[PDB]
Amino acid sequence: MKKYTCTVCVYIYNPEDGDPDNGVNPGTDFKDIPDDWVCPLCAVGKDQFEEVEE
Ligand SMILES: [Fe+3]
Repeated sequence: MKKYTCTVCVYIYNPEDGDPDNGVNPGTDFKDIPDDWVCPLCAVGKDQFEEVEE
């Protein structure tokens, strides 16, 4: 699983942490996050994220 970075703020989604306060368990792939999830810092949608290539 890849990290996905917000394109408009510094937030980085890390699958290992998930986003449990917003319902996303640890170990959740970015593609499986619910469609209405948003960036916890700037509130934009998943369509504004990019894969962090390795
Ligand atoms: Fe953001």
